[PDB]
Amino acid sequence: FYEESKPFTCLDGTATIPFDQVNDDYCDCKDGSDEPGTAACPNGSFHCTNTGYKPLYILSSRVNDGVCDCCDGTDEYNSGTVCENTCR
Ligand SMILES: [Ca+2]
Ligand SMILES: [Ca+2]
Repeated sequence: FYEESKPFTCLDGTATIPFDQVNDDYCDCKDGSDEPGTAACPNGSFHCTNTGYKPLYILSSRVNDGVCDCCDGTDEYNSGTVCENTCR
């Protein structure tokens, strides 16, 4: 058996971490590139896929803040606010 855990490198080259530190809700990269799906980095961005319509990027601090930022509502996945799809 071959152990592939080839690690993640921050898009800014500042650190190399295992992929278990990617979206682990703690900021490990100065550019925020290890936490695209959480609110952990102060300078990160969350991608609103908005399937079928124009995609948007929001501040990471708006992920699970209880406010509906993406028209698809995907920024609110564990906050208690259930967002409706308003892309149309
Ligand atoms: Ca992390
Ligand atoms: Ca939000």
